[PDB]
Amino acid sequence: LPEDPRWELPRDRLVLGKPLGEGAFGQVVLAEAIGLDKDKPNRVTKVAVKMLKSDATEKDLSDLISEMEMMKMIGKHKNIINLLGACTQDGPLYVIVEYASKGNLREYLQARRPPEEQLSSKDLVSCAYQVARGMEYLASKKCIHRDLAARNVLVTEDNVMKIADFGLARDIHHIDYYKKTTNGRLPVKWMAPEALFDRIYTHQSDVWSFGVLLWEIFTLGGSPYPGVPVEELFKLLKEGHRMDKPSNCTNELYMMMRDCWHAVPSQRPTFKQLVEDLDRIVALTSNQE
Ligand SMILES: Cc1ccc2oc(-c3c4c(N)n[nH]c(=O)c4nn3-c3ccccc3)c(C)c2c1
Repeated sequence: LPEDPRWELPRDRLVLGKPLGEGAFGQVVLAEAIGLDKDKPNRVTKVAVKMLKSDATEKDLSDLISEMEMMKMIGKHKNIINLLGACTQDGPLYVIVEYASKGNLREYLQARRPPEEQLSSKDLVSCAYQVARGMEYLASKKCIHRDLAARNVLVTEDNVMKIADFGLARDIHHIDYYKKTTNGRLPVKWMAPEALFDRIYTHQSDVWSFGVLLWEIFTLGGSPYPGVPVEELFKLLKEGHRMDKPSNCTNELYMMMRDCWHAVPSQRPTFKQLVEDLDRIVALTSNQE
């Protein structure tokens, strides 16, 4: 691998810890990084580290590198999972990014359903706002996420939402429409029709996915189209079906979901617009229920 001193961390400054997840991407572990900031060389920072599995191919390496390189280019934002450093020399590739201690947004919402304190309506709108803000930043850097969903939003110790996995390499022509998430759900349920049917990914199709994520927020981690298999989903979308309004959701916020699901991509709102609308809605939202 080519040396890049902008990002290199000596690997004896990385104390590897417990796993966070394994799969086709390799494996991710929690870790402690000693002297990340050159200012404080005696401070440890909890971080997450991605590395390759043992039986990993030359393409597997190339995908991890392009993911690291994409993060380098995109730059930093409060509401995305930021690259912190890399271990690339004399050993296995380690890609180091911010650690979000409260896990993904789907799990976080589900743990706070009434029978870990319940979320106020302002907490929920503010969650949406922060995700929209991350996507606004990513879109401004010309980044199309392609798999925006609550499972790909991570929550920090301080309840900050961070978009994850915006830099993954995907061959969209090799998507397995039938492949489930570890949770048993079908990622096709977050795709715009023009991405699902025609493989056309845009900022406008990420806005479609954001609408689904909004629905996940206000159902507190609900599963979209529960029990609906791929073939029937295709039919629903061909017919123009749209998910029902969640209970505990204003008509204004449901109108936002429906606009994100506009049949015509050019007529959906932009993330810039959604940020402005959500900002207005946060201010007007009662944190008393
Ligand atoms: C390049 C890179 C390096 C380390 C990483 O670590 C995570 C991550 C988490 C994290 N950074 N904080 N908090 C978490 O809960 C968490 N889960 N995962 C994870 C791990 C595997 C699959 C899906 C989610 C990603 C997304 C990642 C990406």
